This record gives sequence, structure tokens and C-alpha cells, in this order.
Amino acid sequence: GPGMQDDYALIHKNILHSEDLLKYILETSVYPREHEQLKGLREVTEKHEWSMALVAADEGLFLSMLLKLMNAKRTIEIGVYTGYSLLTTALALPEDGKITAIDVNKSYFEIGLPFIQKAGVEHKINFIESEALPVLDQMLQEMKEEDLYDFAFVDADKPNYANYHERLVKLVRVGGAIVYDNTLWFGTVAFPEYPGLHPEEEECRVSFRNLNKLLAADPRVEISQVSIGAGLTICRRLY
Amino acid sequence: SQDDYALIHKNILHSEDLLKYILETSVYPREHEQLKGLREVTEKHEWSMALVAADEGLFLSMLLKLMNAKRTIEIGVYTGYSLLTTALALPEDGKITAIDVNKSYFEIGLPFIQKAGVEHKINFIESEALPVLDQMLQEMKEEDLYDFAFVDADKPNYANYHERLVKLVRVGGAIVYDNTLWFGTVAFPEYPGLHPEEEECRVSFRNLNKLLAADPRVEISQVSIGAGLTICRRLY
Ligand SMILES: Nc1ncnc2c1ncn2[C@@H]1O[C@H](CSCC[C@H](N)C(=O)O)[C@@H](O)[C@H]1O
Ligand SMILES: Nc1ncnc2c1ncn2[C@@H]1O[C@H](CSCC[C@H](N)C(=O)O)[C@@H](O)[C@H]1O
Ligand SMILES: O=Cc1ccc(O)c(O)c1
Ligand SMILES: [Mg+2]
Ligand SMILES: [Mg+2]
Repeated sequence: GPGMQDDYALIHKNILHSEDLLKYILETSVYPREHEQLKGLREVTEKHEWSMALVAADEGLFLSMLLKLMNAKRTIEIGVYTGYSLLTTALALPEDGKITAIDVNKSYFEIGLPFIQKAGVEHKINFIESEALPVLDQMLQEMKEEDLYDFAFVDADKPNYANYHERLVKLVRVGGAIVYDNTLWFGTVAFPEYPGLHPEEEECRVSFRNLNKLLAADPRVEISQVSIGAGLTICRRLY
Repeated sequence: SQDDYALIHKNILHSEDLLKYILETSVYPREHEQLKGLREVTEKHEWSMALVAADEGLFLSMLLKLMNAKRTIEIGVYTGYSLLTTALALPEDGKITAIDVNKSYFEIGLPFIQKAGVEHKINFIESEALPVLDQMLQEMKEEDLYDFAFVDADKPNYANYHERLVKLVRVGGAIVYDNTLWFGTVAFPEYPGLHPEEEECRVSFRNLNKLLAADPRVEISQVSIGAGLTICRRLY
């Protein structure tokens, strides 16, 4: 989508039955706890032409909760867009935390950069403007035990999730977390066939159905599929 | 009894097919065998609704491992699915303080927990948790604080359990409250057609959700998994 919208047939990625329950969750437990600059970044992004790709706000507060409970301090993110999940991660890490951000389109990143600077956490971010898989392939060859990541957030092009997985279970430390966004894909994953989809909407649906089967059978990780936001899967490296 | 209630089987996801997809694809292949046996015996029990969701169970296990929890406390054991999930996730030297008013529910799943080989990690306490939490407030040194707390007992007492647990859990420790979305009924000021006790839990959770969101002693994150849960993290 972004990097390669109204052509989509699916509109609401949140998988809940009630829009009133979703609004309740956001106004009761998210917006009161949402950073001032995360709010400004969100409102601007909701007016962008690819606003559907914006990470869910309740999904953002959850990622921040995981980063602190696991005391993550060196993370990597694949797929930044305007940087809501990047700013969420930067606010969650300690003062000397470091993030390796990767996106093919920096013009999306510069939409949220003013909010990242005014939040005072831009110093933690190393933005790489490139396709992620070439960067991950170099990282694995030059990999030292010292330079392992604690946490990986995958939110870029959807068909490449399985390929990203093979690199990230070597680039993330044992006991580290790998979180994949959109693993429930508008609920269309629960059906072998889903008519009425754009060709790449259907390609992402098939790729997630295959990815969810692969992750559930991968002994290198423990998995946990969480029905929050667009749906996400948490993988924890065992070896 | 169980069929007097109206909210036993109301989903929060938009499809029963989507939930069944999650369980069959990502939960049952990763479910311990003793957790399967405990789950299938409990679904036949008179109070099968109180059993924690299986996708929720894997999620609690993931939290305990990522935060490297070692000493936890559970309030509301029932047959022990969340207890066996916790005891399976902690290191072999991990300890759990399990509290429930009903020892008879616990011994239903005790054979599965003994066959799983994790009974040595659990210290069950047959009592109301609120008198137990108060005695620990006077008896606990700073280095005995818990890393994790799972609240899943009588719902109108969550806010009272919270005041005790924000001082019994370590700084940076986690407190998880189950059913904080109460079958989706918390989204409305009024909700007709509910059992009186169901309506009482619904207004208690609407109060608790606003309480936890304004509690500066913790950071929160409400997660719409299973029946809905809220993760709190102690700040001071
Ligand atoms: N091949 C690729 N490699 C790396 N990033 C890619 C990519 N293809 C697309 N992307 C990027 O992935 C992003 C997906 S939108 C991601 C939203 C963001 N995670 C948030 O929190 O809101 C887009 O910005 C797009 O530029
Ligand atoms: N005041 C109290 N103190 C401690 N436990 C209580 C309590 N009141 C009720 N309970 C117990 O809390 C349990 C709630 S059902 C909890 C289910 C369990 N968490 C699971 O994984 O399935 C019941 O078994 C009930 O006996
Ligand atoms: O590409 C479309 C898209 C749609 C929703 C998302 O959450 C996302 O990351 C991308
Ligand atoms: Mg996404
Ligand atoms: Mg429960």
C-alpha cells in the first residue's frame, strides 16, 4: 500500500464486534494515557491518504507496556510510516535506548518527526531509508552477540513477513520479542476464501493464513496471537 | 445458577469464526496437554463460564516469560487453568501464591498440575483474598514483593484488591485484571436485560476502568483479548 487505498474493499481493521466498545476502550483507557505528541501525530496521520495503515492507539499503548515489562533497551522496527509506533517505542525505552527504524519512504517519517523532536526522544532513533530485507541480510552477516536486539516490531509490507521472520529470529536475542502487526487481517483470515477483495488485499490475506500456520509450528519461538487492534502475534525466541 | 445469566457466551470479536480460527490455529497447537485436559474437564463443570480464555492463557504466559517473572500471586483459582499456565511459564524455582475461597475447585485440576510436574511451585491458600492481602501488607519485606499478579476472583472487589496489590507488587511489576470489558456491556451507561449481579459487575468495571486510567501509581494498557483484560505496571 504505502510504498507500493481507496481501491481497498476493507475499511475497519479493528476486529471487535462493537464500534461502541472500541470507542469506549480508546476514550477510557487510551486517550487519557496517550502522550501529547502521540496525539498530534495521530490526528495529522488520520488525515493522510494512507491513514488506514496507522497503528491502532490501543495497540500502541500495549507495545509500550511490553517494552517496559521486558526492560527492552535496543529495538528494531520495520515499517514506520508517520512514526506512531516509532514514537511510542522511543518514549518507552530508557534514556540511552536505541531504535533501528527502517522504511522505504522517509517522506512519511518526516510527517511525524516534528512530534518526535518536541517529545525529546529523536536522539534514540537511527532511521534507515531502504527496503528492509537487504538491510536485515547485511545485519545477519555482520552480526555480533553484543549487537542483538531485545524487541522487533514488524509492520511493513505484509507478504514479506515470513522472510522477515527468518532474519529476525537470529537478529533478536534469546528471550527477545518479535511482534507482527495485522496477523488477523480484517478477520478475512478465518476463511479459506474471501470474495470481493482487491488483488493485494487477497495476497495479504493468503500470506497471513500461511504465516499464522508457520508461526504456530515454529519451534524456534513461542507465540501468542492477541486480538487487539488489527490483531497481532507475539513471538519470543527460544534459541 | 449458570443459565440464569445473560452474558455467558457473548463475544467481543466480530465473529465466532474469527475466535475459533485463533484458537485452532494459534492456541490449541501450542497448548500443553495437561492444560487441554484441564480445559475439557472444566467446560463440563457447572461454572464453566468462569474458565479463562485459552488465547488469554497463552498471552499471560507470554507476559510472564518476557518480564522474567519468578514470584507471582493469583487471586481466583477455580480449576486452575491460569494457575497451571503460570506454573508452566515460571522457572523451576518460581513460586506462586494462589488464593481462592474454594479448595474443591482447585483439586479438580490438581491431578493435571501434578502430572505437569509444577505442583511444587504453588502455595494454595483457601481463604478470601482480601483478609489474606491485608496480613501480607504487614508481613512482607521489600525483597519479597511479587513480579506479577493476576486478579480473577470476585469482580466487585477488584478496586479493593488494587489498593493492596499496588503495594504488594514490586516497582515495575505487573497487575493484570481479567474481564475488564465485561462481555462488552461496559461500553454503555445503561444496559437492560442483565441479571442483577451481572449489572453490578458491569457498573463496578465501568468504575474500575476510569479508576485505573486515572491512577498515577501505575501505567495501564487495556487489551481486548479473551474477555478483555487490563495490564497495570507499578510506577512507585
Ligand atoms: N519493502 C519494504 N521495506 C521496508 N518498509 C516498507 C516496505 N514496504 C512498505 N514499507 C513501509 O511500511 C509502512 C507500513 S504502514 C506502518 C505504520 C506504522 N508502523 C505505524 O505505527 O503507524 C509504510 O510506511 C511503508 O513505507
Ligand atoms: N473473595 C474471594 N477471594 C479469593 N477467591 C475468590 C473470592 N471470591 C470468589 N473467589 C474465587 O474466584 C474464582 C473465580 S473463577 C477464576 C478462574 C481462573 N482464574 C481460571 O483460570 O479459570 C472462583 O473459583 C471463586 O471461588
Ligand atoms: O498496507 C496497508 C496497511 C493496512 C493496515 C495496517 O495496519 C498496515 O500496517 C498496513
Ligand atoms: Mg499495521
Ligand atoms: Mg475470568
